[PDB]
Formats: sequence, structure tokens, C-alpha cells
Amino acid sequence: QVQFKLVLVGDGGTGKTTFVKRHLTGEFEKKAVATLGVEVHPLVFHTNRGPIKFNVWDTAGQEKFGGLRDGYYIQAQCAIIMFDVTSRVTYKNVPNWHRDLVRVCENIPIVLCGNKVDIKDRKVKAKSIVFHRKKNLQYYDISAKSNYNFEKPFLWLARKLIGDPNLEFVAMPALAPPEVVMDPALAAQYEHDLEVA
Ligand SMILES: Nc1nc2c(ncn2[C@@H]2O[C@H](COP(=O)(O)OP(=O)(O)O)[C@@H](O)[C@H]2O)c(=O)[nH]1
Ligand SMILES: [Mg+2]
Repeated sequence: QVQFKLVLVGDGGTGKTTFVKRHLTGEFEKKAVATLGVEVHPLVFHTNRGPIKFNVWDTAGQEKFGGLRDGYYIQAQCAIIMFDVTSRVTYKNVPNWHRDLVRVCENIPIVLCGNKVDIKDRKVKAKSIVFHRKKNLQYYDISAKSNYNFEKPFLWLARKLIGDPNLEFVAMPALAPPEVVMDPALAAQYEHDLEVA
């Protein structure tokens, strides 16, 4: 099996758990790692080069209280760092999480995700999201609650990890039905604003 340890980090409350849970079979099949305070969710995706499994390591909330134990990060092959676009301080802490990752991890592919784009009053707009430029990381807006752009971080990671910039998903995973509607007009403007930066 081609599988990848994916660590999912960022401040408490940014929507990490809600995000990983959109993949329904991953949530149904999640495996507890009680010795590290983690649930490993097997998010399978199907590509033109075959199935790939991201074993997404989701914390049990201990990030609220500081850095995670080395065992959490150890042998990660990729990461998503998340922040919440309605909470400036979570964008503020992104270089900190990054530093943890670079410190424990073997120079892995990292996607930065700004979550909760469905909330009307958005604080962290495209113009201010600059950290990924400084580090040549990929950034995406996401909304966990509406599945908006769910697949995009994993698509980017898979391209990087397999070293095939032409890899495509042949089908979408079964996702939890949207719990809020992400206005497609709002979504298109946000995509625009990110290009206009
Ligand atoms: N509106 C909205 N709320 C969200 C989204 N993702 C998470 N939340 C809410 O934000 C809070 C924290 O989510 P959680 O997944 O526990 O965050 P974590 O602590 O990073 O694992 C919860 O109240 C979620 O319902 C989202 O995409 N949109
Ligand atoms: Mg959580």
C-alpha cells in the first residue's frame, strides 16, 4: 500500500478535527494511538496512478497547551498547518507551528490552510496571507463545514510526494454532507483575491 503519515497541526479551535472528519470512511476507520493522544484517520484517495492513503494524525486537543511531543511528529511525510480566517492570532502562530515541523521533520511537503471561509465576517483576507510565499509553501482557503476545497491540499501533497505534477484524483471520496452552504460567488471572489495577491 502507498501510504503517508500526515500531521495536521495549528492552534486549538482552527477546525482540524472538523476538517479531517469530512472523509467519512476515514472517520469510520480511525485508529486510536492512545500512547500519543492521537486518532489516525485513513483518508484514501484514488488517483490516476492508483490509490493513496494519507494517515492523518489528529490531536486529542493537547495543542491548546503547547508544542506536541516528538512522537507526534516523528516520521511524518507531509503536513497541513491550519489557521482560522476569523482569528488573527491563529494566523499569527503559523510560523511557530512551522518551526516545530522543520525542527522534528525531514523537510516534508507542507500545505497551509486557512479554514472557516464560510463565516461572513472574515478577518484574515488574502492580502495578509503571505507566510507561504516566504517559504514557497502552497496555500488554500478551505471551509471544513462545507467541504469547500477539501480535496485541494491532498491533491497538492500527492503531486509532491509521488513527484508527478500531472497526478489527478479519478473520483472524489465520500464526504460528510455540507453543514453550511459556501456561497459559490463568495468562493470565486476569494479565489480571485488570492490571485490578485
Ligand atoms: N463555520 C465553521 N465552523 C467551523 C469550521 N471548522 C470548524 N468549525 C468550528 O470551530 C470549532 C473548533 O473546531 P475543531 O474541529 O474542534 O478544531 P480543532 O481544535 O482545530 O480540532 C468547532 O466549534 C467547529 O464546529 C468551518 O469550516 N466553518
Ligand atoms: Mg481537534
